[PDB]
Amino acid sequence: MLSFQYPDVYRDETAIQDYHGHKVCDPYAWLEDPDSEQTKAFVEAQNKITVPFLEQCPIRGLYKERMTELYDCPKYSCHFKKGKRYFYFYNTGLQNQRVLYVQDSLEGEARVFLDPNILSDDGTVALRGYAFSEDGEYFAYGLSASGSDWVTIKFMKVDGAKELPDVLERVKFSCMAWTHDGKGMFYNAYPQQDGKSDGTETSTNLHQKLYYHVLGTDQSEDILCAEFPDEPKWMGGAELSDDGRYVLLSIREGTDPVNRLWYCDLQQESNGITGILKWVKLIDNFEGEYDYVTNEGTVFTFKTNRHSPNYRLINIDFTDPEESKWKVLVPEHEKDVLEWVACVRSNFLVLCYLHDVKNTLQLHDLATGALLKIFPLEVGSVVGYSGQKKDTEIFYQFTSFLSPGIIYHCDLTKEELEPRVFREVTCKGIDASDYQTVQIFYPSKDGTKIPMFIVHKKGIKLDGSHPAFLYGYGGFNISITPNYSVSRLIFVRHMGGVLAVANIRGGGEYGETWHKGGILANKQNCFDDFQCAAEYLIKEGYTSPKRLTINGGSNGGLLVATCANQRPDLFGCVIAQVGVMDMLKFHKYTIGHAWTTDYGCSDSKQHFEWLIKYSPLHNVKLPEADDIQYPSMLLLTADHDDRVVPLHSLKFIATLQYIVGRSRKQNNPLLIHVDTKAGHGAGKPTAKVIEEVSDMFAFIARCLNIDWIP
Repeated sequence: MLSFQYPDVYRDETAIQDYHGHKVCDPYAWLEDPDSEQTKAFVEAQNKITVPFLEQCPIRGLYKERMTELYDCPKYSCHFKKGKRYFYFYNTGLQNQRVLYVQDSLEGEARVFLDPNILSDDGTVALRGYAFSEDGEYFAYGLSASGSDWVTIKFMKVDGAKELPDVLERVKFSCMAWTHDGKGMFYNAYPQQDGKSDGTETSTNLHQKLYYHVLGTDQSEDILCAEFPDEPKWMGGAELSDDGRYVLLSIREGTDPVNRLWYCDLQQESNGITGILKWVKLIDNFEGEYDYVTNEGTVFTFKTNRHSPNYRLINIDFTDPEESKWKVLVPEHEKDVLEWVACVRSNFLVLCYLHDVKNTLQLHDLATGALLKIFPLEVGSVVGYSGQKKDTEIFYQFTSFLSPGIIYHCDLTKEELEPRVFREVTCKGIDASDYQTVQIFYPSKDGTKIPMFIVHKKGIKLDGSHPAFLYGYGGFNISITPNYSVSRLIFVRHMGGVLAVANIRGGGEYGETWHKGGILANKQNCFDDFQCAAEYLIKEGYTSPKRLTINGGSNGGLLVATCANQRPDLFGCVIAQVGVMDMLKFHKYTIGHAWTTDYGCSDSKQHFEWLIKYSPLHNVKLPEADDIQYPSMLLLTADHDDRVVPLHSLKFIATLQYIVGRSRKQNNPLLIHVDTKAGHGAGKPTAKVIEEVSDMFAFIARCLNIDWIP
């Protein structure tokens, strides 16, 4: 099987660091410099062995072609209305980037408004964030190059789609909000830094500031409105109130669902926006999340987790703000998580709930919180929604494992609110008739029942003979809900596979207590939950260790790398995308300092003791048992991933190849592919997406020796 040899990779045996009396060697520390010839030569040598391995077998071509055929189907996003026009995103199917269209009415001719495809030859310039002026006549949009988190904000006049001279640089993790006078727009930017700012650098991002740009001026004239010079990690996101009277500032430090909430009454600014605003520090701590829904005068409605881990809606009156005075508008449910809330047609609230990892959508009265209407939905997820305060209608989009998607529309001016199918695209995709989705709850190591979705062909024999693809994430309060994936359905249909998604702790599926159950000292719970999911699939006869693949991206890449270290006997195949591998150093690079609320930080002796036990980079160990080797492993990363710097996967693969790959009993491949002109994932062109997943399933196919099923 293995007719290549791993590259010789220099070990710096002097690279030794003391962590609270514990010595740690880091012989591949030099891979932390993305600009060096050594690092670039390392990447080239790795790609040189991985690429022929993935492309040798005809099944890659078979998968790629089938995927291309199936993607070649027109896809619409949700409509939304802005000012007097309707907008939606559209892709004929294989366009590298989806295109923004505009029409004057719902039944009128649409035309191209913004087409990012014309901004590059290869589709690697992507739309990242946008904001219309309050009247919908002006348009700000972020552009990212090569998948980087770095953004350039450009501007258009909507009528005639006219490009304006205004350009904003050094924008990253920025909210964009226009004042209702139409004068200019708030946004975030970072101060000048040494070296590159194009996504290839590892430089930490600190001292994010809030600025206001007056339309028609140079960025150098922009007003500084808030900064936190004594708190370099703080990030302030601005948002105008629905009536245009208040700027709200949500200050975050880390990724926990908590924020400070300050406000500026813009009518109280002597001479407009001319400097640091008169911030009133309504919530001046990080004990809870306060997510603005709407206001009526000084009565502000927020979604909160303050003493309510499943979330609820409260009203805070700015003229009587003490916590004892807050009114609970919509109380917390015992089990169901309030995911999000929008205000539409003045006095309606749209609440989206998560009930056992499935969405329900409800309409409530703003004045009382009373339930008015349940929007009927099949089992799955709501993944698009539009409808703001002055709108008299909503669109929302439904998706699931076996359903390609339906966009609904509801006219909220009608006495009886019957929603209707607005759009469904009917292509001859995979026939889902012979497949089903089941939800089971399996016991973890500590007895906790964990949800898992299983997608498979009806009436399969549970004899352990099927290839299985087990997906997890497990962190940052993210819920992994049903989602249509062409790539996974090809695995099911043409590779005879079983798909599984485990809703392990760390996620938000059962609210903040689910999240806390999988972070910090309890991070091991995530790994136990996921290994227990694998054991469930095997024990129930869905699959066998040698037929089982696990996959995760980002925090999920960490998940699968750890499970490979901890239970190599349990998996045949492991695909870790853009994973955090160095748990001792992650905080030093770009935005990694923000994840310490989930992971902890190695500067603390306590935290170090948790991290060292699971840090994938520090736990690569040849299995003791003579009959156990590491599973086949593929790491996927990219050279402009400045979310999770590629040095994570670089050092980890060098480590796998030295510690395990050198052993004569290791015959399973341990490989990395580093893509170019790509980043963490968002805005990746369709062409690169197809390349990547074709690589993944080709890797699976040949390591399991699977026949394509026509």
